[PDB]
Amino acid sequence: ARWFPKTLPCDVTLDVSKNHVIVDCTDKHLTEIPGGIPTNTTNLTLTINHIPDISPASFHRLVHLVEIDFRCNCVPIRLGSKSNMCPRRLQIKPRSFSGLTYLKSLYLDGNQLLEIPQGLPPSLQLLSLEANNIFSIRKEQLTELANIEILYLGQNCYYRNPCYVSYSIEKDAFLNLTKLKVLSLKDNNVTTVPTVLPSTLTELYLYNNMIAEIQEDDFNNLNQLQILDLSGNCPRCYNAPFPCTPCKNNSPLQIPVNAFDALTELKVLRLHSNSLQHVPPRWFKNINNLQELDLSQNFLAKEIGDAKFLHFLPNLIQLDLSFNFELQVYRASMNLSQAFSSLKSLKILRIRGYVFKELKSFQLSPLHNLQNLEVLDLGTNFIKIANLSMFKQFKRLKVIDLSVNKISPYDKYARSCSCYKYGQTLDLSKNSIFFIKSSDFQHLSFLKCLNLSGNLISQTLNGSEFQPLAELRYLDFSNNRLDLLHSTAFEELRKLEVLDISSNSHYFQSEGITHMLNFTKNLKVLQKLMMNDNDISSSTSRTMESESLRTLEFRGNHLDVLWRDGDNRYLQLFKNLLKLEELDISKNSLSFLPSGVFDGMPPNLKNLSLAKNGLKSFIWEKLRYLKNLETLDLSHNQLTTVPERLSNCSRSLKNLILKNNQIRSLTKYFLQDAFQLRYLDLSSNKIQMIQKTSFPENVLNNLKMLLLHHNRFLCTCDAVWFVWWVQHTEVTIPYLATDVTCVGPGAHKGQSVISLDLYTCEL
Amino acid sequence: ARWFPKTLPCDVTLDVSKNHVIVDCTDKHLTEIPGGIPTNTTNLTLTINHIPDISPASFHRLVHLVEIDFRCNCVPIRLGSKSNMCPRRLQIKPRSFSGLTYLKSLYLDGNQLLEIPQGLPPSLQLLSLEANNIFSIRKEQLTELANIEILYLGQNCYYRNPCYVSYSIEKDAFLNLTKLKVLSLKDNNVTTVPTVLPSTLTELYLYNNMIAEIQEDDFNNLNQLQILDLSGNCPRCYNAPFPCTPCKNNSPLQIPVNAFDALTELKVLRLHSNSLQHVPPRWFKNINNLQELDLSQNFLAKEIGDAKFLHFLPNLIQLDLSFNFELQVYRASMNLSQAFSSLKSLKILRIRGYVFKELKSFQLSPLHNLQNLEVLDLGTNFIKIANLSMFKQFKRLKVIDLSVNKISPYDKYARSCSCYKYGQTLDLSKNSIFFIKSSDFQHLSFLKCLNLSGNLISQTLNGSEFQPLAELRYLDFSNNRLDLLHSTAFEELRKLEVLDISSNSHYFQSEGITHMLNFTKNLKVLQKLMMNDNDISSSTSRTMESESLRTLEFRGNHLDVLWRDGDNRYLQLFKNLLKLEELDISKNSLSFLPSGVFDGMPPNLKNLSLAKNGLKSFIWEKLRYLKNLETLDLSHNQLTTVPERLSNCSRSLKNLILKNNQIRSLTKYFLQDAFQLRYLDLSSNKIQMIQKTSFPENVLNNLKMLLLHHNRFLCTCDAVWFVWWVQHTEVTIPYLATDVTCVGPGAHKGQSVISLDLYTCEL
Ligand SMILES: CCOc1nc(C)c2nc(-c3cncc(F)c3)n(Cc3ccc(CN4C[C@@H]5C[C@H]4CN5C)cc3)c2n1
Ligand SMILES: CCOc1nc(C)c2nc(-c3cncc(F)c3)n(Cc3ccc(CN4C[C@@H]5C[C@H]4CN5C)cc3)c2n1
Repeated sequence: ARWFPKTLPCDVTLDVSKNHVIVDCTDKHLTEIPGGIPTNTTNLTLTINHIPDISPASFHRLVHLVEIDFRCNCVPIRLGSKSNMCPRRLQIKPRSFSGLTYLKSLYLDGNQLLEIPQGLPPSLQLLSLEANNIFSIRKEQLTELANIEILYLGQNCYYRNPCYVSYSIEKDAFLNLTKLKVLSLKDNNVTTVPTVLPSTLTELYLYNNMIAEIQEDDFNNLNQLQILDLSGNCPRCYNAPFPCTPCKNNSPLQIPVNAFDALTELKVLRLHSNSLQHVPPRWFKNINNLQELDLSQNFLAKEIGDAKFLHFLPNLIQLDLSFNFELQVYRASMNLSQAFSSLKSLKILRIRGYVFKELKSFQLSPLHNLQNLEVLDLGTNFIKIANLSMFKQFKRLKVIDLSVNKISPYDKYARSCSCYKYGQTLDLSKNSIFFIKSSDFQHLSFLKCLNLSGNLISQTLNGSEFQPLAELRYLDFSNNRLDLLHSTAFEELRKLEVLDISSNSHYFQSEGITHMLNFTKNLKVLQKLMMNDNDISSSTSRTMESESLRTLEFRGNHLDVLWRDGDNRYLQLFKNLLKLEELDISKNSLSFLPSGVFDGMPPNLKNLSLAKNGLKSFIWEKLRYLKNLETLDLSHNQLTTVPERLSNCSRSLKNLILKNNQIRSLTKYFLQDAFQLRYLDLSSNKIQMIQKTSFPENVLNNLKMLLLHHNRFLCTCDAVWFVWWVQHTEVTIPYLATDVTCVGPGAHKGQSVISLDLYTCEL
Repeated sequence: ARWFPKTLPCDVTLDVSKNHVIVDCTDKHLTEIPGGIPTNTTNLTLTINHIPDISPASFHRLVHLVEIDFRCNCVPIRLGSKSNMCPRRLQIKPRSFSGLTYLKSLYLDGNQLLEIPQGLPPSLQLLSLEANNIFSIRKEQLTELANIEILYLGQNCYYRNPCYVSYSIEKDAFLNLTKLKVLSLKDNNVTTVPTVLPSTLTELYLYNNMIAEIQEDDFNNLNQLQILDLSGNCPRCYNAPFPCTPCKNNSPLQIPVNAFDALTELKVLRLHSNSLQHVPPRWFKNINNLQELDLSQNFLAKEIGDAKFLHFLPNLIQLDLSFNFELQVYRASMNLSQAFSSLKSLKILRIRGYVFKELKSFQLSPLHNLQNLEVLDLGTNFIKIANLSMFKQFKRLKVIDLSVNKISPYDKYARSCSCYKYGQTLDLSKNSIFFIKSSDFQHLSFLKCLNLSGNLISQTLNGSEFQPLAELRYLDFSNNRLDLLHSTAFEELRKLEVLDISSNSHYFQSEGITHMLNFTKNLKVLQKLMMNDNDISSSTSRTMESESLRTLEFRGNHLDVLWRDGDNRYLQLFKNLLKLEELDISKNSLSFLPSGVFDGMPPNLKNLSLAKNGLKSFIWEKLRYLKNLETLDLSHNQLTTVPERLSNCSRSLKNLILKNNQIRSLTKYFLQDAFQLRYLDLSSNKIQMIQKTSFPENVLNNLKMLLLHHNRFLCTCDAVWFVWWVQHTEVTIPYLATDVTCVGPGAHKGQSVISLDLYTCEL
């Protein structure tokens, strides 16, 4: 099979057309760059680790490197897991990167470097220096980066990682980086925008700084700029869960009217959390092509009423206007201006946090003609009165989000080291609807999904509540109180395809009342039924029935009492679900499967899930009754023994998952003749030795994956074939270097199974 | 000390004036009535157990018995813990009670008896037969009870314990029990009221039966009747979490107008859950003195608007009218009749579940002159708009309960086997108040308590919100989101004495923002501060200060980080609370107390609580710094060793609590010279042997209590003095017969320490 046992503890990828060889040691706790790295590599990854420093010998022989990823090898005080200390920062020797003529990108984020490393090659196009302790930028240290294109100098001075002085940037330190395109100076205690900036900028991220004023000659040359993030300078700090220093006298970021003049190619402009009170239309005079405009967390609740500046944004695609309420004001209505009708190309419109009382009909009348409008977000407004029949006018929409309301009948780019596919959606999750009348959902026939999760509705549905929802294809009814007393529940939902009644545990917990679990017979096109976490322990109906159900999730219920000893009533509880192909009876406290349930399983079953149950002994010779099973999932159980011969058990099994089980050693003919299998998982067990007789490469040659890590191989010389095969076969076994370790004997504890070579075995 | 080692495994009580001797074997798993019971006993208790049967030899010699309690020795199928089976029911021999000439009361509940036991003495005045399988009553088996006074025949046929036939009662089976006073026929599948009943009845409990009609000659002779419970016959069954069978055609219990005619001494009348739609004033024509009237769970929402029948109840004290809503009706207002003003003596008025929308001013105008009215319950109504200033008219009240609303800016006698003390209360718990304005609480100066728990208010209080609450003495602010950024929070609450800001964990969890924990300095009369479960891990303020605080509950926070290693900042966090006398720093993840915190404790501290922390080693020689401690509480910790000499440690300790600790044996001079101690608790430990040298009776003679059960005494002959003292001293040691057992050696496993006599020790 192989004569090249490669002990390199990091993965390798080969895309010979891309001419790329990617060797990634991510989260591998190495104390040094290993030897034997191929000279063929292009991308190298050395993130969270314990590497002490760099040296010219680090990348000595590697000329074909285009990418080095050295992120966060000594995390700052508050920015990383403080179970892993470095004794001090990283140190980079002189001429530590010059020998990399083909280098193009380099990530040194989170490494407590105090100044920018020098000697980098001129071919470098990217450079990430975030979460470091560089709080001073001078021209002479940027002399070497005259060809750079991406420069991430963020998170160098802020509350998670402080430096106690404002960012200093000397005059025109960035000017002669003529190829510079992206510059992210976020979270750097910067006090002024660093003029003069290169004219070839396309993205400038100055957000979360202490910039209080903008000068008129500040964005004066950037005419190829497309993104401008000025978010969080002079923030809105009330009730902020993070340390934030507002401006003086509660002032908004002072931007002159003629500041966005030279910006003509501007496409994104984020002014989130600027304590803004007005937004002049003169800002948007020259920016013709603005697409996205963030204006959250300001004091614009009075501007949203006027909002003159929207007549200048005819190409606007997004408009975030969330969280602009005035403290201690609970408005009776939303006051959107008539200037919202000039947003011809608008698609998304989030106005959460406008806190107000009643959503009436004609308050959204400006939006009655935005033909491209799709999302209409109105969560977290504490609305109380809202006639849902007023959305017979927003039919062409795609989401009508009305979550956390009360209706009744910092750094989101911090790279630390559903219903919508079905059509129109009405999200009424987490409102205060305590019962369902059919007349409420009148005029909402077009609805293809309805989320009612979290309303805590206590109701015995008798098949009349959702009558006008004629086209409904998805219904989320989780986290409610459903009384399944009638089998005619959900009967008028004729086109329904998904039904979620999970976490409706209240009445299913009760003992003695009826639970008509055959309510699915009348649902002709239902494809998926989620009813997990319902504590279903009893059922008046002896069977479930549906000629179309294909998925059933039944996890977090009580099937041990339904399948109690001597109780043959609910043995064929699923047998009549004919098209069913994926059962998820997991976390059902099942301590043993009563012999006979497998004869009462649907015929076309394909993907079974028995995870986290408590299975003390799951018989296998009954698998033959499932002549279509492919994805048996028994992870996180308490089995002890494996089948005698997986050939004799199932003739179609291909996805066994015995993760986190209690197995101590497999059989002598385990995978004997069982060719059809294509995936297996014995991770996190107590298995000790695995011989050859049960693992013929006749079978192994086709296994796409196989996991045996975190278990208890005692790696003595009883396992010579184990050694030779595990470090000389090409069966994929992930983490073959770090987590599948050896328990013994003694001096060979903590050994790798790939680092195994017992020479004195046949001496 | 003693020469009478009494091995009786049940407690004894002696009230020589009452001439009572009470021996109670409650929950003692005895398989037979033990021998040696004193002939002096009066009351005997033999509840939940495994007694097989009775016999004339059971109470052979006991003539002075007045009470036998034989409850639930074989619980029904669903009515008891099904970890304890009887093989079959109890059996009572003939003449099993006749020899008890002085017997007066006998409780045979839950014993699966099929008919009433015969031969009982004529002196019997009480008889409890609930949860049995007697579903037939005949006169000849009641011939013997001609002097009984209390007869509890309840729970003999219902859903928890069925019998599959209606209760049969032959004609006049009860008539010639001339002394009968209380008769409870509840939960018996009774179909008709059992005429003819003895004329000396004062309490008739017929509730939770299948009685559909009342006849006019049914309560025809009972003129000394005072309580009449007809609740749950023809129930209101919608969304009922228990199996209930409604009547036919959804009819109310059919009571004729002239049915409560002979009832003249009626004082309580419960008609809860009768599906009633009208309540005629002719029912209440003759019952002049009705005090309490239950009418919950009916269909009276239209009668509450008319409620003519209230003109006939001028002595009514209580009126429950809860849960009378009509399904799928959300009323705009509450419609109380003007006939609520005729309830001159009314005190309590619960109208929960009237589900309606807005509580306006003049809707409670009938109640504006009920001078004795104290409680006014309006929870669970889903009210949305309610000006709290309209309660400047209900000042004379005592509770104004407005919980689970949405305001913004079966068998409750099933005997199975706060703010109000402070004055006026406004309960606004679990409403939808998301911020506090001072103008909301205007006109509520009279309020002596305010519950705002569960409103999830996110607010930075700067000392102006509760301005009109001038007299407030209690404030519950638990389960909210409090931002302790200012020390002037709660500053205008001048008379405040209790403050609950527990479970306000949101902003205290955040790291980096200020937490002014010295906000208590400005609170001059504050006596108690509860701030548990706040996850307080940091504090901008180095101390807490109050010249009046006497209780402080600080449990479920993070003091391990406040008292971190080398961090001497928050060592004196409490030292300035001068009058403090009870600290509750428990469940604070404290793994060790940094030496020096005891020097920073308040001087007058009296009752300290370090339970469920994680203490690995709690030093004792530092207790001397607390020269007023009396109630050290170290339960549920992980200590190992006890102090060398509790005399040298504290000179005022009297309530040590080391429950559930990890102790393996005390010292040789543990309580040496430590006379002042009066209570001790070493239950649930791993202690093995306790010698005499450390336990002198010079000290033991005064100990009011001492607990050492559920620990690991290996009861070999190394402990001769342990044996003699533990079964020959009169130091109280509870459960000295059942749970303080012996681990060895071998044949002496599971032994009692009172059943210990190793004769061959000094042979
Ligand atoms: C004196 C106080 O007067 C007052 N007045 C009015 C009208 C309020 N409305 C709310 C409210 C509550 N929850 C959701 C809401 F949208 C609003 N609060 C409380 C509040 C205020 C600010 C933040 C700050 N958060 C960080 C942000 C922005 C916001 C949510 N994002 C995470 C959280 C909570 C209000 N407080
Ligand atoms: C087609 C349904 O139409 C409808 N119409 C209206 C106006 C309702 N109001 C509520 C409601 C919800 N929660 C609290 C409430 F006071 C009312 N429900 C739901 C409901 C109804 C009955 C019960 C039965 N419970 C046993 C009892 C009595 C009640 C509480 N006690 C434990 C629980 C829940 C409503 N359902």
